[PDB]
Amino acid sequence: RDSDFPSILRRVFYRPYLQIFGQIPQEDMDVALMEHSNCSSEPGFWAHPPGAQAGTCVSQYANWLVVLLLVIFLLVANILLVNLLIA
Amino acid sequence: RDSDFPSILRRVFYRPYLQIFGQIPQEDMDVALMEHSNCSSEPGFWAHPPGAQAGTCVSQYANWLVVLLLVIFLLVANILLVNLLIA
Repeated sequence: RDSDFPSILRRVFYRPYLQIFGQIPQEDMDVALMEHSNCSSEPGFWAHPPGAQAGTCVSQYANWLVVLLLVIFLLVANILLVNLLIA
Repeated sequence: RDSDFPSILRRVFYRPYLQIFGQIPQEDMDVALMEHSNCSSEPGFWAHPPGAQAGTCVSQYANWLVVLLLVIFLLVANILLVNLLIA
């Protein structure tokens, strides 16, 4: 719900980039590690990340999909691309 | 003692997978880093992990074996398999 252009760019480029180097902020992405709260009037369920620049609260509709995307991204980036560069 | 199917799957696949990328939650596996407590009526000794999805409390019967398995897993996965893929 931050929806701020610098914040959006941060979460879109900087954080995924840092994940390539072992900086994985599970608390800011996984709903199982956050506190459920009714932050937003919009329908649905929401959770409150503790991170400063992680958004005030994030939707938890399909969070297993976010975790799956994190798994695939870690695989590809950390292992496949880096080893391909080494080769 | 969570013994919940999503939680079991999490601890069986997601956490070991993330350990490949430097996310090693020693506090949730090593009993030396946890607080001893009599959570469960079942006989034995138990400790209380601080993790949210680490189980309410874990047995500490042979925890040196858990640490040894962690050592072997780190070795194999992080070093041997990744370097084999590079080769």
